Amino acid sequence: INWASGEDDHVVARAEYDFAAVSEEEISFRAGDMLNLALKEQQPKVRGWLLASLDGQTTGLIPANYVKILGKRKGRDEQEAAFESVFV
Repeated sequence: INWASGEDDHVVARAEYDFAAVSEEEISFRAGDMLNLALKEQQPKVRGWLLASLDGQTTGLIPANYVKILGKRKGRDEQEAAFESVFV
């Protein structure tokens, strides 16, 4: 999964809050953690969730409003905007 590793273009986000997964579909993270997100083109429609990776291999759902979207980064609506904007 090349967006997860950052081999492909991907979105980067910073967790605002701690989050413990309650199902296997979800991934845990801590406030301040950096995650890679699928591009909007690869995002599933699950109200209140986004597809992300903490570890660069494992993917799952995180609550959209538990992270700050920082922008699109090249592979080696305030939120809709941030998904198309460039990461510094």
